[PDB]
Amino acid sequence: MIKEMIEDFISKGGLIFTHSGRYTNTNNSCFIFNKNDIGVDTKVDMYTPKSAGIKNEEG
DNA sequence: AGCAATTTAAATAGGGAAGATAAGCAAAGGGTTGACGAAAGCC
Repeated sequence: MIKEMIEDFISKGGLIFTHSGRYTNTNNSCFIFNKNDIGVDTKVDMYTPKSAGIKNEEG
């Protein structure tokens, strides 16, 4: 399910971003979602504390 | 005690043999490098 997942994300810290300083330093935790660069094939990153979240039937 | 000459021509061709093989092993490791969240003493 997808809504189940979006809400699983929201019960947690719940950040979706296209740019971050988390890659520069893992202790940083700055997450930035730019709106202008979202396109058809724009890959999009997300953050959860310790990457938590349930999986689907396909894992 | 330096003086030692000039031109001219330097071979055309025919051949550079194929047949064989070119190992099989067994190794090639992991040891550290984790940030948030949550109890839990402690100024």
